[PDB]
Amino acid sequence: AQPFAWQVASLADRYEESFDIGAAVEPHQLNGRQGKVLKHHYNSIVAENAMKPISLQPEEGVFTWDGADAIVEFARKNNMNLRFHTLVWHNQVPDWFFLDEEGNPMVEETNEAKRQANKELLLERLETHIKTVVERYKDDVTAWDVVNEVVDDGTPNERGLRESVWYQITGDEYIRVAFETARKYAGEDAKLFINDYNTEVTPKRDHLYNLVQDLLADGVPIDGVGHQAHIQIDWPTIDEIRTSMEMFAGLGLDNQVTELDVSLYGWPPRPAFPTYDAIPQERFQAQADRYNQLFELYEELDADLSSVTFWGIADNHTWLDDRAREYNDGVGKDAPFVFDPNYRVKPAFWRIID
Ligand SMILES: [Cl-]
Ligand SMILES: [Cl-]
Ligand SMILES: [Cl-]
Ligand SMILES: [Mg+2]
Ligand code: NA
Repeated sequence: AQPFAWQVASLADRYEESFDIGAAVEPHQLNGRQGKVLKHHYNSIVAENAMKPISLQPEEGVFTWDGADAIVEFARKNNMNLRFHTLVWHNQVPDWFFLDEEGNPMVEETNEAKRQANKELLLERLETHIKTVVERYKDDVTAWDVVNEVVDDGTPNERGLRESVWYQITGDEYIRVAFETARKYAGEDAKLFINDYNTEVTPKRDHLYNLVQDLLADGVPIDGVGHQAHIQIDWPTIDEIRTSMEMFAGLGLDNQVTELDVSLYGWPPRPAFPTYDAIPQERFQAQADRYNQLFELYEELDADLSSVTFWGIADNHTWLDDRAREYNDGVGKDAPFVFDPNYRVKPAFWRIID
């Protein structure tokens, strides 16, 4: 039978000269078999949810550090590097941010003098969040997702920027302030990233490229691009992935794969197999081929790639299951990793360990 993850050679060791091997984690997963898999195979972690804005400051001046601290303590204890996800995002972000002093949404304000005041107030609240968070964790964090998903999937404006409440109120200044603030309190050696999904595909990739290129010209301290890599078996192509990483490397930036999962399905993910046992072996064999091709590319580009993080540990826990259920009437199971629900290795593991 396929051996347990702790009975085989380490991914971290295997890719030691190329890049860190990372996993997204939750506080309750830092023990038992998940703990055993992590220690054996990975030298980097990231919080799946515990370090998002709402997970850290649910109300103004009210900080909930426990989940994040637990993850940090596991990292210290096991010599793990640690990505911070994330300082700025349009989801999992508390409502109080975007309310004026009177308690009304800033987006409803029409008087321009007050719109300005709300803009400054929002940027000041953002600065305080980043200041407090960074000062607490700067000694442990080795990479910062400073902003997350600020580029749109389409072209609602000519710069391709996501028109979240952040944009509606501040334009792009929230992005500038995020990076400036991060740099100020984390120090010159901190690695600051802009993280996003579908970084391999146009036009989104070109809007990201342009944004980064424009901000760099104004001295905004961006060190790298986070490629979420929420990908599929045949999409995006290896060449699209290559081209994207080379473009950002050409601007003097680092690349990191931040949230890798290789879904068994398309987008949307229908049809989906209803259970894990119902997934045919041949799907896992196609996934393995894909994984071989992914990690040969990664290893080929290792001069411009410092870290590869999976968005989970093993197939028993993945946000791709939420997505599967969503598009298949509440029923569906994905299986994106190289370890199965019982922490036994999959074909994909053998194809990236060799
Ligand atoms: Cl809220
Ligand atoms: Cl192959
Ligand atoms: Cl095989
Ligand atoms: Mg291989
Ligand atoms: Na590297």
